[PDB]
Amino acid sequence: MQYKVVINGHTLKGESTTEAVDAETAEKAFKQIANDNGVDGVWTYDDATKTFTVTE
Repeated sequence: MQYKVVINGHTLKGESTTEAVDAETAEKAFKQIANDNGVDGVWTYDDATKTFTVTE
């Protein structure tokens, strides 16, 4: 399944996508991306669009 993270950061604004078997797998990948970029925000998940949002 095609999952996406929308990054609403103070400095970094954008999106990343990954193919994953489930949302738990995708989530762990997107949290590492946020960690790698120092993005520290609140996480929400929208399963209608398989999209995570992290909002700083």
